[PDB]
Amino acid sequence: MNPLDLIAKRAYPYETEKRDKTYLALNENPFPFPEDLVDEVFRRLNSDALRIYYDSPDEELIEKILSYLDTDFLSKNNVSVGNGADEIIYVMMLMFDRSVFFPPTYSCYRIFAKAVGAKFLEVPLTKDLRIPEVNVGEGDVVFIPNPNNPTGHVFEREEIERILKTGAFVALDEAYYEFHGESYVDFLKKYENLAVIRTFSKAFSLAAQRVGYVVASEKFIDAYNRVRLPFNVSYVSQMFAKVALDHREIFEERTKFIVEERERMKSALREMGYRITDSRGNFVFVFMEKEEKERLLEHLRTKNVAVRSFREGVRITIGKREENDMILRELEVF
Amino acid sequence: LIAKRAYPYETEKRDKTYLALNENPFPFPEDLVDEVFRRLNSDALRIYYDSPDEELIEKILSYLDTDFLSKNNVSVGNGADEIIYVMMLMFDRSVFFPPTYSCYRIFAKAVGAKFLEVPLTKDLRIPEVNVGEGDVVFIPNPNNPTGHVFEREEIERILKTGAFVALDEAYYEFHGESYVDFLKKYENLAVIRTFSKAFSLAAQRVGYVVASEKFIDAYNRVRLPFNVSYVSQMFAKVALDHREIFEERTKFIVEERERMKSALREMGYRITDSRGNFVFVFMEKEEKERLLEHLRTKNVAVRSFREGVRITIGKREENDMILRELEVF
Ligand SMILES: Cc1ncc(COP(=O)(O)O)c(CNC(COP(=O)(O)O)Cc2c[nH]cn2)c1O
Ligand SMILES: Cc1ncc(COP(=O)(O)O)c(CN[C@@H](COP(=O)(O)O)Cc2c[nH]cn2)c1O
Repeated sequence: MNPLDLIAKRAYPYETEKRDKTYLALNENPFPFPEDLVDEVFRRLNSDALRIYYDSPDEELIEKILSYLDTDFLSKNNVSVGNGADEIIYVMMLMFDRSVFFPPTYSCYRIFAKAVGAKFLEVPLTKDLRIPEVNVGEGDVVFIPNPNNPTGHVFEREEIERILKTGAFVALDEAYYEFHGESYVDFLKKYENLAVIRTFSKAFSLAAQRVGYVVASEKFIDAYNRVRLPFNVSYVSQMFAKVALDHREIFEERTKFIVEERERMKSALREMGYRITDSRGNFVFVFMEKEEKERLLEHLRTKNVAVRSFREGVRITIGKREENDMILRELEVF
Repeated sequence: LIAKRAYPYETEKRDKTYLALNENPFPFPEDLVDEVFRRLNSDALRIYYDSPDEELIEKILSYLDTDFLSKNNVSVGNGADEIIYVMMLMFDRSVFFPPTYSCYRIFAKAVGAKFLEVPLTKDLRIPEVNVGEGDVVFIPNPNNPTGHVFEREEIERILKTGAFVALDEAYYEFHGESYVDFLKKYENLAVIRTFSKAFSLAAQRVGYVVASEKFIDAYNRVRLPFNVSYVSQMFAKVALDHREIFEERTKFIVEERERMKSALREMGYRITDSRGNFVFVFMEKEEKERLLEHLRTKNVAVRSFREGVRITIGKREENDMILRELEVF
């Protein structure tokens, strides 16, 4: 009884979001999952398959993932899935002795670390958003989203490479890979102490279905597979990811619109005089002085607009054109 | 090094007639499947959807049909498995009694949780043990893989101990009696249920928990925020809105179970008094190996355990061939 309250008080309280009319605070894709693809999924659905325990990493889903990665060195043994990239990170924290990340970073790193009671360390990035000096080695997992959350800034190659050389296991969280070009998947050829985490959540408009995947060494994937829940991804969720990848041209078009919308907003913000990051994610970040930031949030709240607030300022997710314009119009006049 | 305490993952090719995973024998209804996609909002697939959704809690509550539980007493997991997995991250030590669910050992090792396996007595009764606050005791009732039911007294004794009881009612629909009413006295209890067996929804991963508000609150802070997909929650909701179609299937399942139980006894086999959706046949290992091979020859798969085989109830035909097979054996 008493120790359970001790469990609480150690982790952040569970809360749910109350979405405003124009929600741009969770990096969700602006467009719904394509309706004809939902119908495709409905049609490929074998009602008899619902009653069975369905191989979470589906054999054909791995194939599609491989296909998508389009490398010449990967095999099914280098890939696995997660109930969202969230679970991959979560279980990864169960696997290593200590988790290491650098704020500003994906806020769930801290939450999940405290949730599972894992030992972790937060070393802040330089004022230049560069990876600080740190003492890590085999035993630690270093979580590096890249593009970074919520800055969306892209780290330099020697930066990851440095951590990589320390023998520490790097978990390159490529949650925003799709909205940026590069990917360190190829690095899997030189380093074994690395894992690339992806999701269907941002570019495939499937955040509600929870599908993440990991590309890494056979030894890691095997380890991961022994630690994760056996059936972590539903038959229907996998079906959504497979259909999704069968029509990637569709989402390539949406991603292009998102990026073209990101740069448009980034340009407009500079013109207005705001300090912003060189975000390669599906969002933009604005540096603001607390007091002027708070003033901006109150104004936006008055207009049913929700963005993500941060110590450094605000993170704005890219939405539909009329939402992006709205953000610009309210920022202009303020 | 990335050691793993040697315990791989894999699912060999399921034989044609698969009776080894306590899976419902019937497909999810075609029309409920239709209803699910009917209520499917495409715009909601792109957002992060409250896993324990509000309507899902209302439905569950309604299905539990009690006079005290409120929304605060219920939560959900990505399969009953996830609820077990997270609970093991919440307590100092996990205690369970073999023969018991094989995944308790697996998830504990996997989650690095301290655990103690104390075998049930020779009469399948909860053994005497030193447990109290800090400890969490997993008791499936009906038990897996025997299907036998533990007496209320048994559960209560562990409860008085002050240790937390994780009452695993994965097979409840086939038994008919829950100890969820115990939440009126003990706060150190959680009942766990699933949609995988009685609702032919094993593939969609939806489990749920009924416990004290303090426990629900701590559980909700340790689990993944969005552990149950939007569509999975829809599937559970429609299943509950048509709960009578599954009670019919379940009635059939139990008939079949009792029918096989009489025939096996008659044939001379020693069995447990299973109240789940399967039977348990005791077999002296060597001969068991014989059956397994034989069945392997007929494309038939059952589950093998140290004391025998657990055969899941399938369609009337599958059951018939099973009785016939055990007969000619
Ligand atoms: C007693 C018990 N508790 C929980 C579960 C989980 O059900 P879900 O996660 O689908 O909601 C189960 C399910 N049992 C099996 C078979 O068990 P065994 O043959 O390993 O002893 C199905 C299963 C689930 N995860 C792996 N296998 C049970 O029985
Ligand atoms: C860096 C990073 N990694 C993983 C994920 C999630 O992947 P999945 O959806 O497959 O689990 C995210 C997503 N970011 C979210 C917004 O973060 P914020 O609360 O700090 O603004 C969405 C989210 C998902 N769970 C909680 N929040 C990510 O950015």
